[PDB]
Amino acid sequence: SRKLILFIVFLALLLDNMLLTVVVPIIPSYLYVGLLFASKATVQLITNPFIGLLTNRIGYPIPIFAGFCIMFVSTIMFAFSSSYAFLLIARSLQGIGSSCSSVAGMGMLASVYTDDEERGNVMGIALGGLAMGVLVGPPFGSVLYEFVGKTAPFLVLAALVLLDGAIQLFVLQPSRVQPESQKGTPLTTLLKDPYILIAAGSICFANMGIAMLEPALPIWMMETMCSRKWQLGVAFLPASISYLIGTNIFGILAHKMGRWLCALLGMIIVGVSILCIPFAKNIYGLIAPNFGVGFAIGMVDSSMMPIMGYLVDLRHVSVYGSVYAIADVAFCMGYAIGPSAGGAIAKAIGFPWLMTIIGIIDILFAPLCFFLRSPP
Ligand SMILES: NCCc1ccc(O)c(O)c1
Repeated sequence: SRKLILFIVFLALLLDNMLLTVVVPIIPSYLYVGLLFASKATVQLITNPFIGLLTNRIGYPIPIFAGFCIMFVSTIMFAFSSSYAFLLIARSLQGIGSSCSSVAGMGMLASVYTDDEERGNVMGIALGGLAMGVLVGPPFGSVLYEFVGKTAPFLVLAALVLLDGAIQLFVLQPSRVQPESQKGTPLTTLLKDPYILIAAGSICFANMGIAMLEPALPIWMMETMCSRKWQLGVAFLPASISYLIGTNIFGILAHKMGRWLCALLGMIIVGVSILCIPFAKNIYGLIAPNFGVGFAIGMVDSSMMPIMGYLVDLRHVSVYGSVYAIADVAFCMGYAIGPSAGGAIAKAIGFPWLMTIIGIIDILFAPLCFFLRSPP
């Protein structure tokens, strides 16, 4: 009965991304900024290598329970605060707790589900938690902020975090410190690998595309089409639905089509969709490209996590904390400098030129995935 561990990392990923998206609508209205948004991803980027090394010394359960303790503290602090410095502290602590949760949970999943096919099948479900969290965050925050009050969403999130922590105490039971049997191959050796670098680069560019697309699209919309506020929110919904669908189906479907081919087609499709986005004239023209973008990115992610796990087992020692720290660093890098660089480029040159450059880069990087195919 290892489904409980899958349930733990599903809930930790779900609740963490629920808090990530509930806070974004509330903070600007309550306060009145770029540093605060990027503080979570920057701090999480820095602590990823240290969590990767710490799991090899003491194991996964203590870092996981510690992640819940940091997330619980961050949630209560957000609800009770009202100052900018405390907001920075809380978001930075979430960045630390999210790093712990992501790295330790992914390593524990890779260490519990050792089979190659089952690993991808369960990582699809686990990555579905992120998509569900981003899907249900904003409406949850909106309703509890509308009716009950400002602190109600945070208090309900804290209650769910307490429930999650109690389940963790019952199942994980972080009572003693247990070191891993073998050393894990230091980060310097792994960063010299060209195949790990190719997989990380594909993840980084695919996610950096959407990282720039998401905040830069409403500004172009409100000037080109003069769209209503409700449309600005419901226009990106196809991407979030298609991400869930594609992640959950391609977790199983990528092993038969071939992980390299699924990643290659994902990069090609996301590049073509990003290239066609500037040609749209209204929301109905934007429905299809966003669906394509979400589908392709789900393809890339659900094909590229188990490939990272496979690469460490194929030519290095089977210890997953450091390599999944590398993968998390790849994700955070796109989400840290994404919005600011995107805004700078879209101010220097047009939004269509930014979209064209992103699409061209993705299409040109796409053939690099050919080297990821297995020798036999
Ligand atoms: N790696 C997750 C990429 C992603 C998918 C859907 C989203 O809505 C989003 O903001 C980000």
